[PDB]
Amino acid sequence: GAMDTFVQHIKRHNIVLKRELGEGAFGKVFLAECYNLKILVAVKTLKDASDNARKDFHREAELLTNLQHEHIVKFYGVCVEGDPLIMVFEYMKHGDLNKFLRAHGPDAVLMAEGNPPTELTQSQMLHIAQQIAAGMVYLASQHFVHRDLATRNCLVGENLLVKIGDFGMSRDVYSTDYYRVGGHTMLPIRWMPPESIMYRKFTTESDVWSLGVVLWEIFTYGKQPWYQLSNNEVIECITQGRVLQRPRTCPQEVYELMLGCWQREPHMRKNIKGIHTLLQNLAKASPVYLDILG
Ligand SMILES: COc1ccc(COc2ccc(Cc3cnc(N)nc3N)cc2OC)cc1
Repeated sequence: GAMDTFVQHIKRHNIVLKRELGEGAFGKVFLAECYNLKILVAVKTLKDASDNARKDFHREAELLTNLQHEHIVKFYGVCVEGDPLIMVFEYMKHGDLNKFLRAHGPDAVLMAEGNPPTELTQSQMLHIAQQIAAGMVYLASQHFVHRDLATRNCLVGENLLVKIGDFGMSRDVYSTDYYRVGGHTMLPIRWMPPESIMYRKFTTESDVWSLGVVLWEIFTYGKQPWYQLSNNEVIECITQGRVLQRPRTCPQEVYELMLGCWQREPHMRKNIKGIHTLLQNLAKASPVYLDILG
């Protein structure tokens, strides 16, 4: 609504930092407790920054305050009373989707020492996929371009609820999923289309390509896209027109949906609304009802 345009400010007393979650692109990310909003939250910090860096922090808060949807990680507001500056987000119960997918994969089931996890079902994969596509419909409606859509950037809550966020990790500290394109910028090439790699053009359509890769991650239980390849080999495949293989178990319509995300020409890719409609329909016809363990 119109009120979400205005950033909510939070009192410093109401935030208690607990532990570091990882190094972010502009500062440390912490698990914290938040009172009068106790609940667990994740906070992004900005320590002893310049005037321009603090200006950018408020501009990012003004962007996020207005992105509020059922399938978008909740932004609660900021605290700029002291140093560091703090951005507050919800801390989801079941962590990141990439870890979740791997924890429910055939290998995790086979290697479990005690009580095994349940292998993620096709119905559960469809349910996760439709929620991510729903969040992407919302972000496109807001003219927001994500640029780093991947399962590691999705979070899982209770009742297999899934939301899209962006941890915004330091790409220099954690370089596994990033490549220094042109020797200049760290970018997530394995999830990117040819125009984003070659011309650094990011749009709703390059996010659609990434969504296709996220569907591939879901149906492969969180495997790294193009895991058989070096970064330079990945770039050669993407720019030449080779595609990720069909997951062992995937509805054929779902693999064809992925292929539709991977059209070389951005304007010829499947439209986000259509992707969401198809996944929503498949998920409703194969609902989630089995218990999920481990
Ligand atoms: C564009 O809309 C956006 C909405 C939210 C965000 C912030 O995203 C995040 C902010 C913090 C975290 C950290 C985090 C880790 N584990 C769990 N369990 N919950 C968390 N919170 C993860 C995030 O995304 C995966 C970025 C963009």
